[PDB]
Amino acid sequence: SVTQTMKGLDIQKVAGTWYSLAMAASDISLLDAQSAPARVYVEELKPTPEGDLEFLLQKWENGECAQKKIIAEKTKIPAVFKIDALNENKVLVLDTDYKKYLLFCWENSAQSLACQCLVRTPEVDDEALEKFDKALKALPMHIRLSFNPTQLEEQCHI
Amino acid sequence: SVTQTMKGLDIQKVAGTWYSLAMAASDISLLDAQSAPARVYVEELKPTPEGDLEFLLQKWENGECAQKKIIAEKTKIPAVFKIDALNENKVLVLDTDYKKYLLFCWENSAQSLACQCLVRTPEVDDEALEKFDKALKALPMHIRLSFNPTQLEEQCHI
Repeated sequence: SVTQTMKGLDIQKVAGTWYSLAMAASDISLLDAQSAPARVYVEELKPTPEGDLEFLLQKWENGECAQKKIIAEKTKIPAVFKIDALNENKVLVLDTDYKKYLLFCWENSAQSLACQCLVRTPEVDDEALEKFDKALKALPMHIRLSFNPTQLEEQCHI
Repeated sequence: SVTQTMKGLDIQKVAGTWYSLAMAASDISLLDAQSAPARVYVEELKPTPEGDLEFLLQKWENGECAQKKIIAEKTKIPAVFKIDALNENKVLVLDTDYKKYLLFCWENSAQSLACQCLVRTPEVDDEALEKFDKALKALPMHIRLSFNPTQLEEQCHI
């Protein structure tokens, strides 16, 4: 279970452009295939005035790169959002400095977990990846992926 | 380029049973799919009297788990073997204690690299994984997988 949250998170300040630099998951099958369920690439975070968090995503499905929009609804805890879908899915914000990196996890209630290291630019931020790997020491992850700057500038990181 | 080799390697002492606990590679496509080219599971190392290193492997191909035998031929350096195939492929032994763990990499001469953490038993050896992650700090890896003890006891780690 993810216990790591961002104290004093200001959700309006995570708005805008992000790159999915690194991804990790509890199960190999969540990230292995181009089309695996957690292989989702962030384009934009769009907080609402009410304080919900909209994700603009890309996903490989039916041999191509589709736009997806997910709304994660606010809870009583600022760093935790709930995705209305068939299953009880939580989004947790682990850590961010707003200007360079943001760490988040998706988790279900069976237990499945997928986390990402987001960065503001198409660059390999070794300090952000250090914070990401420190966070995942606490988590039972079995696959980890990372992308180069060329991939980061392509649709679905091809 | 892998510069890390086992000083004073005794190849006859790596004989016998091994488990592919963890795998990492330079390119996501080498390890992502059940059938990806570097997704090969070690069963046995069989040194020859002449000092060549035979690998007994499992590989997922055509929706099933096949036996494969590879011979890596000795070179003038004890920790480096050459696989006779269409391409110039090297096997490097990075580190081993013979009794618990062995770290090795396959590399080509384009550059592609795939490494594994082998262990003698179907257990998660955190100290072996620490040595594996230390070795990979020197290498440009973009995917990392690890297996649980249940998977380690199944054909092709299903």
